Amino acid sequence: QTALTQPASVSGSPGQSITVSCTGVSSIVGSYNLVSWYQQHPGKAPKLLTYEVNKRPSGVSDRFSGSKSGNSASLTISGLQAEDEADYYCSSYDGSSTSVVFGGGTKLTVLGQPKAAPSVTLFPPSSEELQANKATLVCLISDFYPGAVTVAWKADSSPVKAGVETTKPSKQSNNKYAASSYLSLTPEQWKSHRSYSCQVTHEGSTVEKTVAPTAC
Amino acid sequence: QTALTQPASVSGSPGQSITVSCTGVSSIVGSYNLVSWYQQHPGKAPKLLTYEVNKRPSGVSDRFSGSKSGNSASLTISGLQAEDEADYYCSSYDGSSTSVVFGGGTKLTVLGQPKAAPSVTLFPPSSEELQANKATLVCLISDFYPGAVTVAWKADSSPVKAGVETTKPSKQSNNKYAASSYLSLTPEQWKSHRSYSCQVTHEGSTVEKTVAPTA
Repeated sequence: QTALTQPASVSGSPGQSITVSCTGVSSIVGSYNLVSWYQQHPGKAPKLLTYEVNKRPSGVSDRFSGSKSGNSASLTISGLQAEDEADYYCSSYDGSSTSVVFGGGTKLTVLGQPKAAPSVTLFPPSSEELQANKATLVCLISDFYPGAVTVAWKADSSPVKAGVETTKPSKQSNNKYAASSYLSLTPEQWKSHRSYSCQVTHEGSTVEKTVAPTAC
Repeated sequence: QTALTQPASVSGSPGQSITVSCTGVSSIVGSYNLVSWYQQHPGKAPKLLTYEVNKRPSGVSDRFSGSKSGNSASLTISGLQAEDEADYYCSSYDGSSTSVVFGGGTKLTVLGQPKAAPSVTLFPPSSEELQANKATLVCLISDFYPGAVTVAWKADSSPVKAGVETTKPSKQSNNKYAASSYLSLTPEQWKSHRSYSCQVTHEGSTVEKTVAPTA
């Protein structure tokens, strides 16, 4: 399909500025100046950042500013924040003349954020779950960056080879990542060991938590 | 509140037809017939399916059809196939901003197995944690399909809205989804109430689990 031309990807560190270009904006018929920019976070609708080249909707940060020169338009994001990681699109044209044409999208990554080791919280099966003749351990992994981790489980000190499901890391509201790993056991297996452990490895460093059956 | 509104999620089986609707097209100034539908697969730009209500650009299969009736516009997909599983956004031209405005999007699942309500398991803060002056609650939500849920927490009888995080559902080894919602509180806060509750809504039906301090 036809699109306005953007770079495919851009990247910068917190506090920096990123300028995203968009070529092909000139309207054929007439001389329209109807260029807009949108921000799209994963799984959410695009949000309008600027319109009519350099107007901003209320609510939108003045960190976002639009410009145009001839057949090129530009979005400048100043004072970059981790939350700005998203895809950005330009658009141009009336609607009915040809229509509106969108850019191909630019993916923005914010590099140079600080290393954040994971917090690891380990939960044993509750007495309530054991009343249902089942047992689940949950290893909550939170506040880490970058967003990649590997999880291993042990029964006493031996590797667990079955019953483990680990979720794909998701970026949360503080721009750090979270994931959970859960291990489904029978109450026998649970009671048949002195302890179980969750080992989380992030950026070559391992964090480990252990938990054991209980009385009261 | 959002110029254009569509259902959060819908599902249909292979072969059948499904319609997704957006309301508010008539209230947008100068929208005329400039209503479009977009399909978006993860990691990809949105693909235009229909424009000028019912026109399809090249490449787009005639299984997709757009219509409009008053303040509502709809996308109908016939002979649903697997590849149609995606997010779908309606949009309209918006004379007030000389820009396009989008609906909130609809996650469409093409059912590849029967629906399955979530298993929900709720855990109280562990002893180790309290000792370290923290009190996280975790509401584990697993084996659900389609992969869409909504989570609300209750302190005692009062809904809660602070210290809550929920991960994006991820597909697990049995092709169903799992996510976890954790509520981060102080031991005091934990201590103060006789109950906390985790309420998961999936496919219009809400499931609840409750936990109470040890003892």
